[PDB]
Amino acid sequence: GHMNKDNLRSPICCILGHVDTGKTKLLDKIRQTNVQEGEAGGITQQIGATYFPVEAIKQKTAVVNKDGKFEFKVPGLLIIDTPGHESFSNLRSRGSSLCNIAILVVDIMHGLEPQTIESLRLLRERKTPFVVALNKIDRLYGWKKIENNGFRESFALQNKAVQNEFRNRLDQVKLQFAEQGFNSELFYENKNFARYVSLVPTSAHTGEGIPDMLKLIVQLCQERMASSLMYLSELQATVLEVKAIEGFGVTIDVILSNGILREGDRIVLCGLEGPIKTNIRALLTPAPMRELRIKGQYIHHKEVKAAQGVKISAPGLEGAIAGSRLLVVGPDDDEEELEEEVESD
Ligand SMILES: Nc1nc2c(ncn2[C@@H]2O[C@H](COP(=O)(O)OP(=O)(O)OP(O)(O)=S)[C@@H](O)[C@H]2O)c(=O)[nH]1
Ligand SMILES: [Mg+2]
Ligand code: NA
Repeated sequence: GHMNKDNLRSPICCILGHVDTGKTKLLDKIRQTNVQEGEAGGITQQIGATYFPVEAIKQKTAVVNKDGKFEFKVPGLLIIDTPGHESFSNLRSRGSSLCNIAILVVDIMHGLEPQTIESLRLLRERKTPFVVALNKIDRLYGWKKIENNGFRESFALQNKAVQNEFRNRLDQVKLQFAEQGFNSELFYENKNFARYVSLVPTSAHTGEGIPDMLKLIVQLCQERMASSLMYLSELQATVLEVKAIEGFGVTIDVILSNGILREGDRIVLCGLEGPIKTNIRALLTPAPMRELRIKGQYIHHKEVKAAQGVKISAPGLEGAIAGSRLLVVGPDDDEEELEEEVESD
């Protein structure tokens, strides 16, 4: 009686890939933001999270669902951005641990690179369903764009030189995946999603292929991800970062992976001075489709259902530890037991 339309969960998708492959730029094109331009050195140094309500995903896939026949079943999707720079393997591992499905970004002009291989191992270890965004197609020489088009509609319009270049680069990337033990196919040439990795060509600059990628991730959620993860179960939450925010004191940014968090909840998490026990005074999200990791305006909530990226204002968070689990003390819980439990992992 819990696997039904009244208990749906928004799943979590991680975007992984080698440095400078376009992971942040793809998310900026989806959000209609400019986070990448605001990063020092254009380098992502923190895990990001953006929530997409299913209404926005429907709109942003309309050009590859013109007849309206694709059935959306998820309520929304939380997408996690991760660093590609070699020095952030800990945050790729943390992000991957949180996700239920993933996009692996490959620059079509460079193929598989060391952090591509690292990310592929993280996904395989957790049996995470994924597709590959073969990004930067606009760098094919003579590429002719239509902004935000479906990949097939745009590829049909390309000259013979571009089609040959695309095919050569696609074949090279397929060979590299096979050398790593993965069979792969262009996503409309793929007979089986499970058997072979789907490859979806994209441009974060023109937006082409992004509708196809969004449709594919929704299909991964509804068709490949364990069905139990489409529905809410016990609370799971993880601290990402500790940030002082004007008006809200020292706050924490948290991925709520499962269950429901409520304003007023008694929470326990790891701290530098020992376990922190406190009460949520404000339970915040960014606006839809805006990054948790960028300071902005916030929406206040009495409750937030998973999965979401939230900011919590509460007394006593100064020494909160990134990576900590976060537990909610229920009526029959022993608070000291919960303390021992967050510090045990
Ligand atoms: N031509 C072209 N350039 C792109 C595309 N996607 C990203 N870029 C460019 O590549 C550079 C890196 O993009 P960025 O979004 O920072 O990658 P990233 O994967 O997030 O990088 P990081 O967090 O691992 S350091 C930027 O200059 C961006 O404009 C694309 O589709 N086409
Ligand atoms: Mg980035
Ligand atoms: Na970058």
